[PDB]
Amino acid sequence: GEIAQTLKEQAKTLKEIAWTLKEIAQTL
Amino acid sequence: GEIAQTLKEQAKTLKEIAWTLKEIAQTLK
Amino acid sequence: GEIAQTLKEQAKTLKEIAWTLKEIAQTLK
Amino acid sequence: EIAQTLKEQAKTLKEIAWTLKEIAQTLK
Amino acid sequence: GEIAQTLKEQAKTLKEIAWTLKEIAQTLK
Repeated sequence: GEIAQTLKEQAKTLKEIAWTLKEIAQTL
Repeated sequence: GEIAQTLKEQAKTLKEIAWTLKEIAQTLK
Repeated sequence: GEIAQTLKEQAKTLKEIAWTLKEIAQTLK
Repeated sequence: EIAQTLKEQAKTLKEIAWTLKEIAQTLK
Repeated sequence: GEIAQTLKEQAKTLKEIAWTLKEIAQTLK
């Protein structure tokens, strides 16, 4: 349902954010 | 309702955060 | 109540994070 | 529980916000 | 259950995000 799906989308986006930040940290 | 809408707002803000971070990463690659 | 308020606080903090990141991105563009 | 997970999330988000402010400050 | 677990996963990811940001801040201070 809508709530479950929103939470899953949030989790997915958070993983992307975490990965991009790791890439940024790596270069510094 | 209020809970559903808060969660949707959170999801939207997270997408913006993800996009801005991609822009930042792009310039540093 | 407590759950609703926590979620609202989370949403607010996410917006702050998004704004600060936009500031960071702006200087690097 | 759920309440506790949400509280932990809120706390972590505050730390994230603070660290980002520190980062932004040095670049300002 | 599924909701509880999603929230726990989110919390874990947020901890990773917090740590990486601390590393970034450390190099810039």
